[PDB]
Amino acid sequence: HIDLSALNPELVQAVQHVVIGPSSLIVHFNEVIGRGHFGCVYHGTLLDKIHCAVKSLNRITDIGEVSQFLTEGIIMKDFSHPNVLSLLGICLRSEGSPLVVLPYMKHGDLRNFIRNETHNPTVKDLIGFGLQVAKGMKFLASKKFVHRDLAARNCMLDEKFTVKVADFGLARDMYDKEFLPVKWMALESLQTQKFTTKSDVWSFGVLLWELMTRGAPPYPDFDITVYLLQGRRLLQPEYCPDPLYEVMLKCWHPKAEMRPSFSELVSRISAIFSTFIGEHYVHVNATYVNVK
Ligand SMILES: Cn1cc(-c2ccc3ncc(Cc4ccc5ncccc5c4)n3n2)cn1
Ligand SMILES: [Cl-]
Repeated sequence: HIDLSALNPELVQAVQHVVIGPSSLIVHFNEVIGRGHFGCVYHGTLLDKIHCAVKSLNRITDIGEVSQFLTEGIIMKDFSHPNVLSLLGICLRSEGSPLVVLPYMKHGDLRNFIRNETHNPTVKDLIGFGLQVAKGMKFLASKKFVHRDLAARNCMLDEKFTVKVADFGLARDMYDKEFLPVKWMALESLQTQKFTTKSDVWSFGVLLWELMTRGAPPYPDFDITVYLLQGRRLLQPEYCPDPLYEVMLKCWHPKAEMRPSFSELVSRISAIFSTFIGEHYVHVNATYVNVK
């Protein structure tokens, strides 16, 4: 129960491009499509008929938090890019938690998509997914935004097989109940708890490994820092081309400043991608099946 009459009119006029009126939105509360600690995600219907994903944000319980929440909406909507999950808007209710309106992702998270045995990806498709992720991250890094939780489970896939870097802003949550994401963290971040775009480049190398293994868990077989400092990295996936594994190794350079930028990753990966024609099918590794 948020006292909405208290909201500042001048601020209301400023948040207008992010505000979705309650009469324009239908939330199917009986249809759970996502679950996180900060709220459930439901099938939604937005008018002027558009399919959407609606998150009920449990953190916002008072009018004093609404102004800041609406500003997080402005910042998040300005992160508009073909390869980044784009906020459609926010729905402020007089009864119940505020609603975060996101585009519906037909194929869900990228990790479950690649893991699904009814899908037949080629080396080109998987590299294409990595390239799209690199493109969304190039945009985010250009805005000085540090993801800190880049992984295949945190990227989404739409009806056109377009990858959207997600899990940020108002949509930030732990959507994988099995889970901090140490196996995706750079050596310096595990040690100093500090994150940068260079540490997102390390996570991206791990995401490339997830793509090539079709969603295998990284490091299957517990202190990751000590494991890495023995002089170890993830093995080359069976279907991973040599130049892409060389790119992975560059992403995991011990010196953060020596890691490629996301601009260099888009460039290098676009070249590798271009050499493929979609004739090499990527299969699941027998030693990775059911490992969780
Ligand atoms: C295993 N797993 C991962 C997620 C995930 C990851 C990142 C992210 N950023 C915003 C959202 C919420 C969302 C957005 C669109 C959806 N479309 C269709 C279906 C669910 C949707 C959920 N997520 N969800 C959910 N389950
Ligand atoms: Cl191919």
